Amino acid sequence: PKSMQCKVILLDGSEYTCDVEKRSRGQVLFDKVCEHLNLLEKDYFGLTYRDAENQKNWLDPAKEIKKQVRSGAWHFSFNVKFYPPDPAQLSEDITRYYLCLQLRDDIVSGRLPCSFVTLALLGSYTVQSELGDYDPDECGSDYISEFRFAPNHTKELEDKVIELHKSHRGMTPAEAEMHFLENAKKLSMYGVDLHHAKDSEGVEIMLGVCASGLLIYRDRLRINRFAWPKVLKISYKRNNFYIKIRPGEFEQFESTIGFKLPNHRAAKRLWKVCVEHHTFFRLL
Ligand SMILES: c1cc(CN2CCNCC2)no1
Repeated sequence: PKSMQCKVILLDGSEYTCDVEKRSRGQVLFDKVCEHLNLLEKDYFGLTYRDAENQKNWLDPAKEIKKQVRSGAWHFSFNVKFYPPDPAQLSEDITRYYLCLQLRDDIVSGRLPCSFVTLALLGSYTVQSELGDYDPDECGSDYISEFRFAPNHTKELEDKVIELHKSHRGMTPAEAEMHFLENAKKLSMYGVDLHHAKDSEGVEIMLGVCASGLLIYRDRLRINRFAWPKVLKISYKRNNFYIKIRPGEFEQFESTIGFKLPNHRAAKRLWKVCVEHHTFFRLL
């Protein structure tokens, strides 16, 4: 049976290579990658691929790989798809490890904006987990030269990671990774997938998709949120995306709110990630 080579960029930046039958569903590849990673809490994760417009798309595990990658390479990244609001409730330390790896990339890429102090805190927990107790015999030198902590490194940031690293003596790796996540989960952009859009009056906005719902940034403020509980139906038509909201108490009619996306593929991609979040993070 005819196999296609698959390459997967792992969260540590390394490459996993395997073959799958060309008619394979995404689940087949995802299962191989998660087995490679010893990952059992798979529900939070996914593979991404890049479409012909260079846009990030989730590989639907329930659909054929060939019908998603189409004319592109069988080239994927392993990513967190659903950021858990409380990482302490994950059952396995290794799940929390992979989530830390994703957040470290979210921070360095600048997708996850972060104060100086929180960049230093997060960096100090990572160094504690991976290097263990601070070596003071080092006293002023750069044993952290290989660690990337921020979109922009400064000497002051490096100094602050080191000062905080000294304070974590005796902390074990899972402990350090749990403290990393306790800080990161509180960041206002934690787990927020951002999409360029316009409102019904043509004003530039960003739509954020996350556990808590659909966020609208009408300025550079979170000027609004639609919690998944309020949302009855998500749809797209042409370059338009719509959310149908349940009637408020005593109100006669539902409401439908409409957004303009950059093109049709961008409207469909937003609809798909909203439906997925709405299902995964729905009130039960
Ligand atoms: C679009 C897609 C991605 C994530 N991966 C997909 C697999 N190839 C490498 C990039 N980033 O922008």
